[PDB]
Amino acid sequence: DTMKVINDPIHGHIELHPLLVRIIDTPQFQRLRYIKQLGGGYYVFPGASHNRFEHSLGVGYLAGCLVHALGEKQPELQISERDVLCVQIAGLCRNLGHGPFSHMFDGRFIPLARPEVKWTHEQGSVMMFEHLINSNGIKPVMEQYGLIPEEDICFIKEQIVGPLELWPYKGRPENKSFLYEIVSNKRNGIDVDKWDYFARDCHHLGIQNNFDYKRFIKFARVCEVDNELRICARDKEVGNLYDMFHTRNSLHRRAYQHKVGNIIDTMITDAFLKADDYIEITGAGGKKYRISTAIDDMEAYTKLTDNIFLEILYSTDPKLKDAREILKQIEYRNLFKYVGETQPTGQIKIKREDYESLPKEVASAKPKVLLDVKLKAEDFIVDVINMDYGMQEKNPIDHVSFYCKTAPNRAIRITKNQVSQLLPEKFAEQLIRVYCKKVDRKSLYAARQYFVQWCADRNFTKPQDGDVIAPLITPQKKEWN
Amino acid sequence: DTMKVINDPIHGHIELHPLLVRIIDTPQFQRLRYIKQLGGGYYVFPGASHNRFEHSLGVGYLAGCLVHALGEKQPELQISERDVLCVQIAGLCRNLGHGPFSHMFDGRFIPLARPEVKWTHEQGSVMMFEHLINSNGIKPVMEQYGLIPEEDICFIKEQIVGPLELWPYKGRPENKSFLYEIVSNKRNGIDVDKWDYFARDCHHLGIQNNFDYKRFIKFARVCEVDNELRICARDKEVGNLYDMFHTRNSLHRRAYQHKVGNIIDTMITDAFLKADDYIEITGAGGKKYRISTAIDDMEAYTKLTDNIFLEILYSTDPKLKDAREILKQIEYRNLFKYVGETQPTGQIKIKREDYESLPKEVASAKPKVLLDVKLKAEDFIVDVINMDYGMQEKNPIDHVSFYCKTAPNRAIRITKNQVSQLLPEKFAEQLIRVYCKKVDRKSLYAARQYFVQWCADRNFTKPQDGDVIAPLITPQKKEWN
Amino acid sequence: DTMKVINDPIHGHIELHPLLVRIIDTPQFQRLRYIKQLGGGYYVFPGASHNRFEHSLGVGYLAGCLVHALGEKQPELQISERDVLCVQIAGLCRNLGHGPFSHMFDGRFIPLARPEVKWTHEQGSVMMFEHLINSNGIKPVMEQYGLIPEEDICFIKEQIVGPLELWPYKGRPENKSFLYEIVSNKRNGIDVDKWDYFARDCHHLGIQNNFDYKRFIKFARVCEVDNELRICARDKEVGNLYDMFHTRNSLHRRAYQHKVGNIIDTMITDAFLKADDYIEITGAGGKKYRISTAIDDMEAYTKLTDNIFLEILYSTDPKLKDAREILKQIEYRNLFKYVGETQPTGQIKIKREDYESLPKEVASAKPKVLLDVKLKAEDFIVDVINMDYGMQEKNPIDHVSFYCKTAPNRAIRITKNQVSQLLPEKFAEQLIRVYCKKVDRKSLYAARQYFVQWCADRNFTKPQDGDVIAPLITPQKKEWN
Amino acid sequence: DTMKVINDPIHGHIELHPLLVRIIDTPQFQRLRYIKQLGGGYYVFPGASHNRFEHSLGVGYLAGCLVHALGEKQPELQISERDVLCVQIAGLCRNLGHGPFSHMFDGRFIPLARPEVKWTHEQGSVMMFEHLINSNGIKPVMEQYGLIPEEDICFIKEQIVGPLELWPYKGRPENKSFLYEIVSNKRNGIDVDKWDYFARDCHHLGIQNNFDYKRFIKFARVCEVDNELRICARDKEVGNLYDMFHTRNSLHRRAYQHKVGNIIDTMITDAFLKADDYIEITGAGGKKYRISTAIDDMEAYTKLTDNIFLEILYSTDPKLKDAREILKQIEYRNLFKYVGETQPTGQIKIKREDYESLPKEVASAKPKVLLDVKLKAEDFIVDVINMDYGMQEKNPIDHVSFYCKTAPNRAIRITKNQVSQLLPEKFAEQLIRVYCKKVDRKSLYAARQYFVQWCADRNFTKPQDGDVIAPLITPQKKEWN
Ligand SMILES: Nc1ncnc2c1ncn2[C@H]1C[C@H](O)[C@@H](COP(=O)(O)OP(=O)(O)OP(=O)(O)O)O1
Ligand SMILES: Nc1ncnc2c1ncn2[C@H]1C[C@H](O)[C@@H](COP(=O)(O)OP(=O)(O)OP(=O)(O)O)O1
Ligand SMILES: Nc1ncnc2c1ncn2[C@H]1C[C@H](O)[C@@H](COP(=O)(O)OP(=O)(O)OP(=O)(O)O)O1
Ligand SMILES: Nc1ncnc2c1ncn2[C@H]1C[C@H](O)[C@@H](COP(=O)(O)OP(=O)(O)OP(=O)(O)O)O1
Ligand SMILES: [Mg+2]
Ligand SMILES: [Mg+2]
Ligand SMILES: [Mg+2]
Ligand SMILES: [Mg+2]
Repeated sequence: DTMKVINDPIHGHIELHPLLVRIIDTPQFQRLRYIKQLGGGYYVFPGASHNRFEHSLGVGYLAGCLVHALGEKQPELQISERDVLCVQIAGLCRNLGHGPFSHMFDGRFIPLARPEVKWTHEQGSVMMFEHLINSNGIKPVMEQYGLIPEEDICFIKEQIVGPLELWPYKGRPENKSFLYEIVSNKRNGIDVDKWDYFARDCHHLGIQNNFDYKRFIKFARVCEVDNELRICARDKEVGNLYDMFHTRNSLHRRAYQHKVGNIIDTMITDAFLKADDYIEITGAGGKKYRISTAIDDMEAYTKLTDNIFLEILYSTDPKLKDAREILKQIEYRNLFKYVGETQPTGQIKIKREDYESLPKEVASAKPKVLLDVKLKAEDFIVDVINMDYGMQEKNPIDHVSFYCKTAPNRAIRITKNQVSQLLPEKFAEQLIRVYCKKVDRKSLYAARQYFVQWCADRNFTKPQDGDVIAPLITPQKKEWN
Repeated sequence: DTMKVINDPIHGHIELHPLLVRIIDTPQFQRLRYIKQLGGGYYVFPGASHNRFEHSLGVGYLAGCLVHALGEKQPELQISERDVLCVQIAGLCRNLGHGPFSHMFDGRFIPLARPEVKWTHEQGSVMMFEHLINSNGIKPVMEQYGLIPEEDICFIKEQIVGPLELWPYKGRPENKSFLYEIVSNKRNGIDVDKWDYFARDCHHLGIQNNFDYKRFIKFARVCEVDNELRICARDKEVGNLYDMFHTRNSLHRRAYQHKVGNIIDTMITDAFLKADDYIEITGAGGKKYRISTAIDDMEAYTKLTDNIFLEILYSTDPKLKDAREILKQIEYRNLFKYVGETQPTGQIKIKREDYESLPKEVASAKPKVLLDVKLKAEDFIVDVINMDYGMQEKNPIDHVSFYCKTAPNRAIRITKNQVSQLLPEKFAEQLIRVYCKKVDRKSLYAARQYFVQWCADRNFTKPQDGDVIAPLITPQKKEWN
Repeated sequence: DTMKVINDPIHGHIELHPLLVRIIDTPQFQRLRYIKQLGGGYYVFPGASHNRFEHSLGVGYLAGCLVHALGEKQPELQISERDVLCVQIAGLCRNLGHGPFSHMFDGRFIPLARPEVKWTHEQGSVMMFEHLINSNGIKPVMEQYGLIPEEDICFIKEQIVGPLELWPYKGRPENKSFLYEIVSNKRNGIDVDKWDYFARDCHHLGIQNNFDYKRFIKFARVCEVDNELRICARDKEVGNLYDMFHTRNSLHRRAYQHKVGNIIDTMITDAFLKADDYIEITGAGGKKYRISTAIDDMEAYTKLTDNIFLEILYSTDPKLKDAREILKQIEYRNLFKYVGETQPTGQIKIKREDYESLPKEVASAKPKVLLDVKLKAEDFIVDVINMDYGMQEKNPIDHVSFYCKTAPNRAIRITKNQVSQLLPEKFAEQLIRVYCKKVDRKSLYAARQYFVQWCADRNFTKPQDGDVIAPLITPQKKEWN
Repeated sequence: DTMKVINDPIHGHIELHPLLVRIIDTPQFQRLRYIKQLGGGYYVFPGASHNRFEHSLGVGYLAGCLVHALGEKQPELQISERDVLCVQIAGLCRNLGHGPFSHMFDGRFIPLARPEVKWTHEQGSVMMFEHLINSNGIKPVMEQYGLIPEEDICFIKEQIVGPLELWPYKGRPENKSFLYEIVSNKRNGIDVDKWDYFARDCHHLGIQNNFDYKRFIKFARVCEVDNELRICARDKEVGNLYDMFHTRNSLHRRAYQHKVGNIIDTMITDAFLKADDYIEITGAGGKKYRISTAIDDMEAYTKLTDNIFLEILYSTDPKLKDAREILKQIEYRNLFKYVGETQPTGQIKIKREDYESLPKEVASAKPKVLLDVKLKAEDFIVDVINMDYGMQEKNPIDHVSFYCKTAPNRAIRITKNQVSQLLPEKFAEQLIRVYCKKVDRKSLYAARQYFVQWCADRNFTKPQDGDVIAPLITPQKKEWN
């Protein structure tokens, strides 16, 4: 009937139009209350107990903020209330597709359990959105508030995942192009989703966010770039933009890719793999689904949350023992041991199809050290992490358009060399982490010897503690000394 | 085994002694990750996703800080490393006894499901602590780090629950009396648990804390009080102490007793009550327990967490339908409708044995106004809330000892009239919230009529919106104008 | 001449219309950079380095926020861009009249240097506003942006000071009465000026503000209260409002009325008094003024800031010696010693005319103890402090209009007992601080004896440290023991 | 003479040993209350009202924190209470040398006024410190607390300015080498002074700090390196350390070197030059000094603060006409107009001896464009800014020693390529800002043509707005297209 205000620790009092309220008060949306934003990160950062629900509320709020700001500052854009509401709904709903422990599910679990499939949290979000609309009678409420369900549901979906397939969009015409740069910016990655998680994740982790989104919004404009309307930033702000991405990198280095967080996500993925044949999830029309197939039926996926973890933990079934055990070793803090980190040298790169051959390589290394144990390939875990500014090797700032103070409607480009000599020369790199499943003293020592020798063989960078953990090995490599 | 550092958003970097680490990494302790601090409050304040785990870490840390401060400022107290460790353990382990959704369980569920039982989260914390120790072989680790298990375990439990059985404590003699004022203050309720939940709940709820625990600790001393050594505060701080309780009251007014938060706790409690016969929880041996009898076997209670919500939510069994449905309504935001709040006048209390009878009274009122429907007692929920300063009718500051700059070893008392004329004249009051389970507009109108007629009948305070919700009744009461 | 944006630590990025900018970039306004918000409080709280300038920007910002909110919510109020700019301007300029060290000047120095006159900071702000406008050619700029300066300048001045003197305002008609409730609220004291200083002062003091003005703004409406259009709060906000004033009180108890801060403001006031004959302030036509007479000429007052403090401190003129030495003592932290605090009892009220006679009364005590040295009226400082909720003995909440969810246009009233029984009985009280200019040990012992006896004879409250600093005098009362 | 507690918004309740209080409560130290930390920054960031005084308290506090942490974790270092006091004093007093508006004085004014001398705020701090010591009789107090003034005064000065000229320090022997890395780190610039200004400047500016000093402290140790005990950081903190210097750089980009802030500092500097002949500051033996010579007499320097600005602004002296006017043009916000920024390309670098020639080069540029007027050399201001990681062209992390989990007492080194490929390739650069003193539109258009052309001739980087403010010049340069 009427609008609701919600108090958020990050954004303060957020105003929710009744349509948005109808959307969030559904099993499909409330589901996000039971999915950790950072998953295994909670087991390293105890403040990171926040869930995808609150983050979703924040994203919808900020999307509303940005579209409103653009509207008030440039009434010649013809932004309407329909537009604002659709942008807000896309903002609210672009996290609907995340599975248990967030990045754990689409990052590790699904690629292993369903490698024949190409699955993304985006597509999950489109499917869940469809299922929410259809299961909850949302369309007549949309029509009741001035929306046109065909066009606008199309628009929302396109905001979430991109062209559902010349102007490639059917949800909105060319003159409203800029609207697709708010929720998920596929042009340069600068969107309100990032802003919310910067602020929220920082608030919960105990790290401080250094990026000011309100300032960005206040300096944002729509300008014409190559016969298309885009969101441009003031020239002055280029530095801030670089810093924004630097911040993202920082957050990944400190929190999101923390080695123990990662190994915990790994162990949970392993347990889920071992439980997949024995856990059942009741989907549409009584049908039974498993963890790995819940994504085929949205009624089932609706009921796939962090809960499973606990179901495996509290299970009495013998067939779940293995699974139940791995989780139990997480509770006792008996985790796989971190052996080290290294990087490839030069423009050398490691391709994904080769990842699987890596633990065999490590165990196949021959350190000239006397060892009482010999470890095998399956005693090693090798996590390959690609760190980049969101556009592979590309500088995302090269894909931002700027406007100057004398001519607010004339878009310009700014090159890196126009800003600072202290900026990165590369915008992508790989980090290689090696762990050992054997956790006792001797096994760990051996694992370090194998690891450093393997780094030396592949001409990788010298591990930071190399001289300490493998003093009989590091002198061999002239390039290291 | 060496110490570990944990980054907490509230307290920053927290140092954990290896014995504490050993205690934390148990299923009995890690269980607290799956119990929300404010339970139903999360469904009103989406920032409040925090659990009992992180709060527990905070309490342990704060206990450590206070004891260390006391020790270093006053070396004559013979505070030992053993003492510091035991106080830290007490702080860490005093939330182990909480149930699903915390307050909902000891405050609402257990009293209704087992009226004869006398359950407290303190007792549960003691039992769960015993269970942790004996299940994880902590005793030898304790003696490895210099504790004597038989005395120090007693000390810890006494810190949590009070005297198990003229000096009543067996863990420490009178000259260490002050040590029992740190983790759970039975004398005046000024303890580190409060400080942690003020800061933490405020950080998560998005409402802000005005109390400064660090200042308090800075000015904390131990002084002789009536044969005992007791923690005393600098005189100047008296105003800050009253304010502390004020803050507590405030936090209860805005968040913990939010009418809607409370009604959701109520709906969940009702759902658990209707699910109690059908949810089985395996304990020691394989003996099955219920949600309501889990508190009799710690191996089962270890597995009793917020998960039971989702269990009930995800169930399919017809026997669970009623319990499932309720939860589902919560998801759809079909909550019982708030009719209004009122208070009794004079020295007139609603005893507790009188609670159940209240809904009958509301339905028995005669509002001489045409009604589309008649309402019965089962259509009403009457929630009676006791707001106080933690010592019933008493003023806890009267039970605080102070010291002065000129003679910092002399305990004194400070009265209310010595502080301010603007303090509360009373320290305990009752709030009466009335809800109607019937949600339609007719039923709700009627419910407002019954409610205001009821308030008039027993000379309760006029509902704030009385003249607007029931204009045909309020004029019958001349003291309401 | 475009909009400017200023980054504020409290409110983030504030937008400033070119008219506001033009007003701000004048010496009359920039003057505020050189006056401390809390004056001598900076000498107790090193974080309180903030000046009236930033506070002013904040007040203007918040005034804009509130008008914009009201207008966007209720378009039928006919709030014009003109109204918005005028409210903003009044927000910006209502601190123009503050003197050196703010409160020190109008509340201590001026009433002692010019006892004949009634000077307030409001009046100073209207005169300074007039001077700013007239000396900077603002009127045609006001006209350039659609203002009509006769009635609009009248309106701004009225917002600052009240009716210039049935509807007494000439700037805006009765139907816009609510506009007068934003910058300086004469009805209940709830205005945006308070909100800014709560947040700003807390930010700098190292104390946290627990009041949420954004929430209040979000719940504010305009309703008809006795043929008058007035700002009204949502009913359930009532608690927060009590808390608002509570916070004000605590802020005064913890910082603004800090005893050492007050004694430092007293010593500075004294030094200014001893320098008043010798300092020359140049005004219009080259006429010279003193510190106490600069208020008579806005050109001179424009150059009357905290600068004076240093001019005295750095001076070599022997005429200034006395003054100078006082300040030097402050630098050496040789302050008058704090003797103690006490309050009147029953229905006793310390009248202002009596304030002068109190040092004699104290010195005219007769304790009956050993005494080395006798003290005189000269040696004593008696500071009487009036602590209230902004309306003397009245409850400001009784002068707030509320509205209920069910009928947002229908304004109602709410009594204290409709809220809580833990709220204050009285809403005004007096505090009595005694200091001694003789700082040695024997003299201080003396002063303490004198003081306690004086509390006994005038039936005052026993000072908190009574039993320790004067154990030979406390048993003589009765109601103290 | 007891210990004091000060509430600081950044660090909370800081405690101060009475010797520290003795040093603090002097005109020499208290003088810092009247010198703004960021100077002209206040005129761009209104939150930046904070002074050198509170910063100094912060630095002393942090210095004590770090030396205490090291001592507590590593007893074998034999850190004495006396060491702690000396480090706290050095931390407290290392800002004594600062002049009016801080950086404005030592970075701009003195270089222009006194080109024949080499002045630094460090040298000034040592001088001011000696003056403080001698003027306030602190040597006997130092002795009262177990300090040995001959050794310890030298030690403190050495911490402030370096060796007063194998082991070149007289204050402490090699085995206390680490003690010189706390207050002013000449080895790599990682010190507690930076930490405090990071946190404090961020708190006041309204931009957020992402560096965690507490974390660094928790992970710091002392290890042997090249025959001396130095402060080593844990290996895994290397990223954080790089980020520390990024933060610093960022703070300079956004705030400290804000183009308007810098131009305001430049105008104030010019005013001071034009006022230097006429302002008198009386020092020792009533001897008068100029602003430019006050550094030659500590008694005079003690009275050289921000006050001078006001002294110039409030003057009536005809001789101070030209100075006063300039400051007045600051108040009316008639500042020099920012023409633009550029950088040198490649290895090319501008030596300071050439700075004065830069305005000439710009006016002597020949843009092939129509100019309505013609600008000369003195119509241009050219500001050259060196941005570095504090060690000119060197990577400071290459001068950081690290330690590993597995061998805490073994010091190691970590190279840039062992950390990341996304780090800076360069560690110093130059920014060149150009402003125009003539503010009219024609002059300014011309100034842009001149500036851009100058950039082209010098092979400088293209100004970010080049294609807009100078459409005719920019497409003539090949290196830009
Ligand atoms: N006193 C408070 N201070 C700050 N936040 C609050 C306070 N009370 C409630 N909140 C939060 C909780 C919610 O997230 C959000 C809105 O709740 P609330 O204002 O109480 O609406 P409501 O639905 O409970 O009442 P109603 O339906 O009668 O308007 O604000
Ligand atoms: N860069 C960071 N900044 C702030 N907090 C961090 C950072 N990295 C990790 N944390 C947090 C997460 C943990 O709660 C706590 C400890 O993490 P960490 O220092 O990495 O210990 P660790 O156990 O992973 O490594 P190790 O065993 O080698 O000491 O600090
Ligand atoms: N990177 C930044 N982050 C946060 N605040 C900033 C930043 N840069 C400047 N500010 C602040 C300082 C001012 O208070 C306010 C406006 O400064 P700024 O955006 O630089 O406008 P400006 O007047 O200096 O340039 P212009 O006239 O070209 O717009 O924002
Ligand atoms: N209630 C308060 N809350 C927070 N900070 C406070 C409060 N009162 C004072 N402060 C601050 C101001 C000072 O910087 C610091 C110390 O003040 P305070 O404790 O009152 O010492 P004091 O010197 O005035 O009294 P005393 O000498 O009797 O101990 O704490
Ligand atoms: Mg408690
Ligand atoms: Mg501007
Ligand atoms: Mg006021
Ligand atoms: Mg330095």
